[PDB]
Amino acid sequence: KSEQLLRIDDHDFSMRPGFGGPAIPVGVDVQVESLDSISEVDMDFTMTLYLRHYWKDERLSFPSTNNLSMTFDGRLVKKIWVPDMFFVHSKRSFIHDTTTDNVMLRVQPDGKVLYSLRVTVTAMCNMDFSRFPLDTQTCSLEIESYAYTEDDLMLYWKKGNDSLKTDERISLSQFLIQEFHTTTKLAFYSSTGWYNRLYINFTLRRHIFFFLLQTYFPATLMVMLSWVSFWIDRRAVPARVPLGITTVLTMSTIITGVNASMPRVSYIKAVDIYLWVSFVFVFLSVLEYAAVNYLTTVQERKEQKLRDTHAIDKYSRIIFPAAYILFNLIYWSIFS
Amino acid sequence: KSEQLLRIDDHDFSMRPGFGGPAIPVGVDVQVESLDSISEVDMDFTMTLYLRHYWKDERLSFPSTNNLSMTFDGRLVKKIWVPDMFFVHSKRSFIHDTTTDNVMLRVQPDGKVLYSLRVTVTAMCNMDFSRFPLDTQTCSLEIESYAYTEDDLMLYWKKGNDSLKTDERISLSQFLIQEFHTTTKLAFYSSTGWYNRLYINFTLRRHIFFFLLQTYFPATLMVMLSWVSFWIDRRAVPARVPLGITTVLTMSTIITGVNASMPRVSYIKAVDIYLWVSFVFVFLSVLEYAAVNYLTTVQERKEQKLRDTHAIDKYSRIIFPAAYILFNLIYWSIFS
Amino acid sequence: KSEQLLRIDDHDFSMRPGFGGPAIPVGVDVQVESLDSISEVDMDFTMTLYLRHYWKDERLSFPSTNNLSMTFDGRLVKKIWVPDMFFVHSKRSFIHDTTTDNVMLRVQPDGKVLYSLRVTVTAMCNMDFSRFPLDTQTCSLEIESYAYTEDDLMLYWKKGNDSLKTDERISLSQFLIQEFHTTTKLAFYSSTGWYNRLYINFTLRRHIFFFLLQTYFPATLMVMLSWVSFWIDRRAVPARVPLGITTVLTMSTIITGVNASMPRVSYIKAVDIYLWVSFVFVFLSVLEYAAVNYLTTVQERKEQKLRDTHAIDKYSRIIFPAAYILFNLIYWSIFS
Amino acid sequence: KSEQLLRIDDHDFSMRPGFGGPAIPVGVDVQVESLDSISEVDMDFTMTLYLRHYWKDERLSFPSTNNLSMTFDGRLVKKIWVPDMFFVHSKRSFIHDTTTDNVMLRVQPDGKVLYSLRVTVTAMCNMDFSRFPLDTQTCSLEIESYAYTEDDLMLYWKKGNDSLKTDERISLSQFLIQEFHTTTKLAFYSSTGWYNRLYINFTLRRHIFFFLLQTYFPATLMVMLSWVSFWIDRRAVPARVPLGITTVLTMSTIITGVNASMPRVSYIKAVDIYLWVSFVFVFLSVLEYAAVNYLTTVQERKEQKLRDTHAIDKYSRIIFPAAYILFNLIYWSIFS
Amino acid sequence: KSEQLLRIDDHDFSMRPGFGGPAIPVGVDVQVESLDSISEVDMDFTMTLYLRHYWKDERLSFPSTNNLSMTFDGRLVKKIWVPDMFFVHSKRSFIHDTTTDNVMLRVQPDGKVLYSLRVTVTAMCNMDFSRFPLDTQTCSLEIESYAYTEDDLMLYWKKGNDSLKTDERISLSQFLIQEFHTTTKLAFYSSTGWYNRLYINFTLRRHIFFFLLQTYFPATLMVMLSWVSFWIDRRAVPARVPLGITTVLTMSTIITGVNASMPRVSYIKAVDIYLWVSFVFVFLSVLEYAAVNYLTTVQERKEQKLRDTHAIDKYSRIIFPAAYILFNLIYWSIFS
Ligand SMILES: CCCCCCCCC(=O)O[C@H](COC(=O)CCCCCC)COP(=O)(O)O
Ligand SMILES: CCCCCCCCC(=O)O[C@H](COC(=O)CCCCCC)COP(=O)(O)O
Ligand SMILES: CCCCCCCCC(=O)O[C@H](COC(=O)CCCCCC)COP(=O)(O)O
Ligand SMILES: CCCCCCCCC(=O)O[C@H](COC(=O)CCCCCC)COP(=O)(O)O
Ligand SMILES: CCCCCCCCC(=O)O[C@H](COC(=O)CCCCCC)COP(=O)(O)O
Ligand SMILES: CCCCCCCCC(=O)O[C@H](COC(=O)CCCCCC)COP(=O)(O)O
Ligand SMILES: CCCCCCCCC(=O)O[C@H](COC(=O)CCCCCC)COP(=O)(O)O
Ligand SMILES: CCCCCCCCC(=O)O[C@H](COC(=O)CCCCCC)COP(=O)(O)O
Ligand SMILES: *[C@@H]1O[C@H](CO)[C@@H](O)[C@H](O)[C@H]1NC(C)=O
Ligand SMILES: *[C@@H]1O[C@H](CO)[C@@H](O)[C@H](O)[C@H]1NC(C)=O
Ligand SMILES: *[C@@H]1O[C@H](CO)[C@@H](O)[C@H](O)[C@H]1NC(C)=O
Ligand SMILES: *[C@@H]1O[C@H](CO)[C@@H](O)[C@H](O)[C@H]1NC(C)=O
Ligand SMILES: *[C@@H]1O[C@H](CO)[C@@H](O)[C@H](O)[C@H]1NC(C)=O
Ligand SMILES: *[C@@H]1O[C@H](CO)[C@@H](O)[C@H](O)[C@H]1NC(C)=O
Ligand SMILES: *[C@@H]1O[C@H](CO)[C@@H](O)[C@H](O)[C@H]1NC(C)=O
Ligand SMILES: *[C@@H]1O[C@H](CO)[C@@H](O)[C@H](O)[C@H]1NC(C)=O
Ligand SMILES: *[C@@H]1O[C@H](CO)[C@@H](O)[C@H](O)[C@H]1NC(C)=O
Ligand SMILES: *[C@@H]1O[C@H](CO)[C@@H](O)[C@H](O)[C@H]1NC(C)=O
Ligand SMILES: [Cl-]
Ligand SMILES: [Cl-]
Repeated sequence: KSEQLLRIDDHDFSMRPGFGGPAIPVGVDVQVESLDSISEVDMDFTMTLYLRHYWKDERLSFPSTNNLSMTFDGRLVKKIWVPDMFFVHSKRSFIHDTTTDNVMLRVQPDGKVLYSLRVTVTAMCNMDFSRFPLDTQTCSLEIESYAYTEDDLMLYWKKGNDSLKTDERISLSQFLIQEFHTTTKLAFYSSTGWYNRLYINFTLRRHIFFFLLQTYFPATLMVMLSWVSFWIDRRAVPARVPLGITTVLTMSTIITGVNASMPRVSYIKAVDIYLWVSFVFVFLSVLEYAAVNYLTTVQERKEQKLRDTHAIDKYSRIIFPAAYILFNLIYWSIFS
Repeated sequence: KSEQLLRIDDHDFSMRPGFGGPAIPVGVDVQVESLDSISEVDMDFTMTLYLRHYWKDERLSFPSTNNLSMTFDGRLVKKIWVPDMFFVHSKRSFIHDTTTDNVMLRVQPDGKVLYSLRVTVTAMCNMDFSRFPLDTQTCSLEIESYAYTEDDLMLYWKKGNDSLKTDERISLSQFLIQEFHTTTKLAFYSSTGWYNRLYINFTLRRHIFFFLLQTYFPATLMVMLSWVSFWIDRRAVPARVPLGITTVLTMSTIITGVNASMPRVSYIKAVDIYLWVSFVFVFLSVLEYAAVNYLTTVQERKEQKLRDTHAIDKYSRIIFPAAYILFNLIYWSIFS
Repeated sequence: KSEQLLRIDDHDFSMRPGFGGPAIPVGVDVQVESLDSISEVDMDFTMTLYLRHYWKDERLSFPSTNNLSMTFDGRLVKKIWVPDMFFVHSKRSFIHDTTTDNVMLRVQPDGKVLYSLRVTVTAMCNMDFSRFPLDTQTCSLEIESYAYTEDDLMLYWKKGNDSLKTDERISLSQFLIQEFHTTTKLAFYSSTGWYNRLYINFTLRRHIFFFLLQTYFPATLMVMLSWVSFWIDRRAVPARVPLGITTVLTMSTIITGVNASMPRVSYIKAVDIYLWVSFVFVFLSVLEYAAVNYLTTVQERKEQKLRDTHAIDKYSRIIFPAAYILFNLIYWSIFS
Repeated sequence: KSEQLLRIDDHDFSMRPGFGGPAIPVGVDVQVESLDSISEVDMDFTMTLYLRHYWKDERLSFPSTNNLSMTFDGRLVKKIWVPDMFFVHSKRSFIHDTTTDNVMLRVQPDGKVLYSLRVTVTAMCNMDFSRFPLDTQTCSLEIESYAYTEDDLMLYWKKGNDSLKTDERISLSQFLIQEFHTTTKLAFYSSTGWYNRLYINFTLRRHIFFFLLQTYFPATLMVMLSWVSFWIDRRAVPARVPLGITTVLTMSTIITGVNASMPRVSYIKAVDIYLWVSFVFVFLSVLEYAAVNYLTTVQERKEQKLRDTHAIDKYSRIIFPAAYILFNLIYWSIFS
Repeated sequence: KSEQLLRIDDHDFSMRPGFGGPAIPVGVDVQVESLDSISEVDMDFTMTLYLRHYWKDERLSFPSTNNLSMTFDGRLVKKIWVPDMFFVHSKRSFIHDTTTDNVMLRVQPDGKVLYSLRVTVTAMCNMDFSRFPLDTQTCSLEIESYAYTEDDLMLYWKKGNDSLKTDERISLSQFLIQEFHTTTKLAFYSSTGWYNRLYINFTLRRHIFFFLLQTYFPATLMVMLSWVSFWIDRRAVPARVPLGITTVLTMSTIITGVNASMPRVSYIKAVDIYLWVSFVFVFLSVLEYAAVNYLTTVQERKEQKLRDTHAIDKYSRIIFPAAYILFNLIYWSIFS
């Protein structure tokens, strides 16, 4: 029996190696397989990865006439000591078990142990949508020991920045993934003390041109279309009035459709500012012709009682485009 | 073997410590890690937290030449007595088990025991949306012993109000979280008797300006736009009629879009009152010109058979804005 | 050891108490904690409740010098006999297990046993939406023994109608819950014989005024608005025609929005009848002016070749409101 | 002990009864409790049912002084041989376990065994929506032995067509269920050989009148409304043009709303053909007046340079309704 | 006992057959039962299949007087060595267990072993929607040994390209499935070394005519309808202006409805290019009449101060259709 080469019953496997002495170093290597999905409303993402641990235990040394190693499955985990790593700020996770548990153990003759498992984890990531759709989001994944402090277990990246590997075909449907790197930081808990924590960082970006074409283009086109009425004769009321009211209706429908296709985030974003400024512009373009018509009627009635182009249109033709251009300059300087 | 230092087989671990005597005090400390999501339709929220228990058991005392403690994992839980806390008014919950069970046990030489576990719980919270979107909701989380009454187990916060800690980056997408505090209350069950219950309370608020801009602004703009027709000559029927009917259509589309983006709550809210009052105003603005046109036609026909501005417009120009301002004053005094 | 006071190994616990003799009575008490959700499309509801069983077993009697009882957790269930209750016409259910199994056992010195557990169950409930939104739905929850007939196990409510308790704050977002009561009925299975079944009944109702305001008000307003054209001069075709066609468009949009916000139930309801009758009314209001215009053109052409208000408008002004009022009377007499 | 009456340890229960001889007959009875839901997009349905097996085993015979039987729960399944039935072409299934496993075993003194369990199963069902909403779908449920061929296990319906029972109140929200019957067929696998398979068949139908009223009625009404313009004077351009363009807009909105409420099936159906033919009709009704207006302008200009009803309208008034009636006749003859 | 014919306790089943010598060949056969669903947003698909393994082990040989084999269920798996196959780039998977585990083992007298199980797996598949709806997607399923390299376990298709079988009625609601074939490729891992990987490839296609009719037809019809105004007299402003603005509104509504029914993929596709070019065309058709009207007014005013068809319309009638035809030619040459 292979388990009789390792004196399992001659040692206590409820304690860490080197109990009572210096802490044992444990190295961690991570390979990212894929990113499953990302949820903006709940602010989380799902990742599938390989987790590997490296440590040495003299109690597992066995004699041999060569340098061959022994490989064991997940059934030997319950009989030996293994590190109790867990993912910080996670919501749910599981280990794949088809067609059997995806756990592997390799033991060297001198006691070096490799422990590898395949896991899927969902972790939280706070996001800020104030600059949507020009926002940038940075999410991280954290790994920490649960019950062992820095005095008993020392956690580190085995090969520094080379310990993280990513798949060549990792991608997201609506996001761009970039800038993968690893960092470490010490965390303190008042109940037990200090812990070592490992981080995996990456950055997310959107496709700007899609949102520009879908949102900013129709609003600008409708605003420029609302300026057509300034070049129409003031005497054609049944042409000036329906044009303005239908432009208002079209802008309202465009705004509603754009809102219906965005994530349900309940605070003001830049796109909302742009759309409502456009709506205000169309509203003012309607009030302008209302005032022109009233003044024309008053003047005609006064002339009849006593017995060309209106200046308001001339000034509006210059003022409205200049105001819109100034607003666009300020907006795109603020939001880059 | 570490388990041979504790005389497990020499004691009965099916009974609580101090059986037959005074009740044993048990202290509870809670650290809130994050709030996962909140559902308005089903009236529940999801929270992830750390739960810690403190109690003393003389049966676990072991001799030692120093003051070092022993740490055990979840496998020792089944061999000793642990408190049976459960969450009241919960719908579903689970304990994380990646890469292993997130359960820790620490035993002091004098018998003091610390029992900590990481859990995710979904709990109910009744909500009232009558004052939406100016509503305020208070939700709580309750912890109680399942099988032990106050005569056998005494439950309390270990350090009073300092026993609750919250993460610095806890937030919700569409809500503001504030006013975390802890309270206790005794509960009675006729089947068994009195129990001690612990509470964790917090308050939720919305973003008012977003809803104001998205809902109240377009309705007010459309109502003010409907008053433009009072300044147009009564003789231009093909300009007065289409303007009113298109304003009605635009208001209807705005109301439908607003309803489509709100939670499916089937009772009357303040926003509905505002929108339908606006719809009634636009309807009356159409009936007014209908009456003016009919009266003008009647007068002209009578004059022809026998062979300026209509007073209704003059009175409407004053009455409609005054009525709308009065309605807004009353509404915003009632709903603050 | 507490389990050595009960002669577990001296008795066979695979058979019911009193085997070979009269059936053993078993009492059931239910406390409803909350209603989680209700699904109209799938016709089911979710409930969380406490289930308690009472029975006597002489094999569990133990000597004592006082009248104290012993409390055991879920681990003793597998060593003794317990009733095998199950929920009839259920889809899915589970027993909560955080932080441990929510199962309690209390044994009296004379052999009386109390068995309590906390369970969540999803059960079917057939619904009829013909009278929507004025429909009333009655749902029930059923409890029955699985393997024991009335000859071996007699099931009953322990305290009659007092055996059902409900939480003070039980509520639903879009429904009103009322009339909780308990009933019993005998059921027959040809494979095994008769069984005793217990019922928990309740009634659901909606909020009428919300649906009235959201649906019936806009349709009536649009129908009344379509009657405005009968008071406009027949000579203003560019005012009569666009008004009618835009009214038809507005009614169509209102009907589509109302349909988009209702549950996806694929058969005719009362609200559909109301909306389509309104649509037919607006259609006829357009055909009426078409006929008036054609007749006016024919008369003018005939007069020119040979070389006031049209009666159709006068009759329509009376006929249309009277027909609509009669339809409303009949509809609200049929649907109350 | 009841298990000592059956010589469990004196026989090998890893082999089927009658090993090495003729195959053992096994009878199956099924009672359908309810249909939970049906998914058109994923093409599957969910059913809850009772499954019963009948077979004889001489190794379970026990002496008795009467004719009473012994009932055992799910714990005896692991100690005896039971048939390994499974559902073919299923996606997911489970056995209910509240408050315990819903498994029953009854053993007669002569060795007859009844094995009953309650199960919920989701099975695939290919559907064809070409004739939607006049389509008819037939779904089936299949039961087969997993590891035993016809040479070792003979599977059949115990009582022929009487072995299937259905609940009196089984129904679906949007479907009609009818024609339940049972059939058998032999299946061949090249790896192992022939198997016996059992079928449960039923048919699904929709509610025709609901879809007719919701879809075909508005399209026909709009098409008939588009013919009104042929009776209006050609000299009223501001009445002819807006009517046609608004009719086109209304038809487009109706088509979009109808598409938004149908299942997301990506191929052409009959309703799409009807709606797009109607759209083409309205388009042609607009081109007709465009041509009439151009011809009238040309004629007037020619007459002025040189110095009644247009025939196109007269022919259109007859041609358009006749063409639409012919199309409806052909369509309803093809699609019945 | 059947398990006593196989000397289970006389051999170590923790090591592979032929340990220390040449690698053991293992053959794999796959039968695809159905495709459950496909998700475009998350880029994955679900498949149900049968997995079979073939290998020889001399340690399982048993004496017999004939050539009959022994069949064992899933309970023997834990006592013998079985290959540890797993699915690469999968997200979740499970093995069906109703009414029992769907695992079968057949052992020949000479030691040949057949191991078959029924599994459901969800796997990732990167997709590109740039050419939507004319895109073609190729997805694959990968099988690899977890812990054994090519030096210890040699994995191959048992019968080459005949080892893959597919159901006759496999289909998808919105996709066409074709070109099933099998390939192999060697993969390298720096931690352990080389592995053998098996592939199952297939291709997906859409229904072109449905998307054409739903999207390209209405846009072309609206663009052609916008050219009607070039044939209308320039003196009818209340007919030219509302037609153009309503055409713009109709195009906007069509674009919004089309966007609302497509998968939420956030980058530019071909259909978007087509729709926005059409929108630009309608915008230019409105600017053209604006310019014509302004020029006509200027000319009339100049003539009055001093005291036929406009050329712009004549040139537009030719230029606009030619430009649209050229754009369609270029677009359909680029996108085929
Ligand atoms: C947005 C709607 C503005 C309403 C018109 C403002 C009332 C001023 C008015 O009518 O008095 C005008 C004064 O004209 C101007 O002030 C020219 C500047 C135009 C500003 C418009 C951008 C009376 O006209 P008149 O005495 O003939 O010059
Ligand atoms: C909302 C629609 C109201 C319909 C018009 C009311 C009919 C009264 C009418 O026409 O008689 C009017 C009386 O005018 C008034 O009462 C002035 C007050 C205006 C109230 C309007 C806010 C007849 O006109 P006249 O005899 O010339 O003054
Ligand atoms: C105008 C002054 C402000 C009104 C305050 C409304 C408070 C009344 C209230 O909250 O009880 C409301 C009733 O609301 C209304 O009466 C709607 C009025 C319709 C207006 C447009 C047609 C309770 O109704 P409900 O919860 O559905 O039982
Ligand atoms: C819904 C559309 C009805 C179309 C008009 C009906 C054609 C009858 C017609 O034009 O002949 C009319 C007869 O008028 C009437 O019958 C008065 C009753 C009005 C009924 C309308 C509710 C011819 O007009 P005349 O000979 O001048 O009276
Ligand atoms: C769908 C739009 C059809 C455009 C008009 C067709 C051009 C033919 C034309 O204008 O020449 C017409 C010929 O009229 C006809 O052909 C009568 C049949 C009407 C067919 C309409 C259904 C010229 O008018 P005229 O020489 O006065 O008869
Ligand atoms: C008018 C007479 C009735 C037509 C019967 C259509 C049967 C043809 C059929 O089912 O094959 C259909 C083709 O349908 C059409 O041709 C649509 C015509 C467009 C009309 C409006 C533009 C098969 O198409 P598909 O399943 O997408 O491959
Ligand atoms: C898309 C909107 C184009 C605006 C009109 C362009 C201004 C040019 C203008 O008005 O000067 C025109 C010149 O006409 C032309 O250039 C004929 C070509 C028409 C090109 C239109 C496709 C002045 O008119 P006229 O001196 O009488 O010829
Ligand atoms: C007219 C001739 C056909 C155009 C072929 C477009 C191919 C270019 C391409 O695929 O790269 C596209 C760019 O598409 C456009 O330029 C949109 C043009 C807007 C037109 C309406 C405003 C890549 O863009 P993206 O994936 O978002 O980085
Ligand atoms: C390799 O194994 C041989 C035994 O076969 C041993 O003598 C030698 O020292 C080993 N070398 C290393 C580097 O482990
Ligand atoms: C790892 O590489 C990243 C790449 O930017 C760098 O920021 C980081 O400092 C590096 N860390 C170490 C420990 O080398
Ligand atoms: C600490 O441990 C020492 C033994 O090393 C013991 O003598 C001393 O009393 C302990 N002190 C406390 C406060 O426990
Ligand atoms: C805890 O602090 C909260 C803060 O408002 C207070 O309301 C509550 O009374 C305090 N309770 C105790 C026990 O101090
Ligand atoms: C209560 O317990 C006492 C023993 O302490 C016993 O003598 C007495 O009979 C009991 N009474 C009842 C009602 O059980
Ligand atoms: C229980 O109370 C309800 C209340 O209406 C009543 O209908 C029912 O008959 C009662 N049943 C019994 C057994 O008292
Ligand atoms: C019924 O049981 C009696 C014993 O009580 C036995 O004598 C008789 O044969 C049995 N009959 C049948 C039909 O099993
Ligand atoms: C069972 O009844 C159905 C009812 O139509 C029939 O079609 C079928 O042939 C019958 N089968 C047998 C075996 O009687
Ligand atoms: C078949 O079995 C017989 C024993 O019944 C044996 O003699 C013969 O060799 C076997 N043949 C093969 C091909 O295994
Ligand atoms: C299997 O058949 C496919 C069919 O196209 C072919 O492409 C492939 O090369 C074949 N592979 C082998 C190993 O025959
Ligand atoms: Cl006009
Ligand atoms: Cl619209």
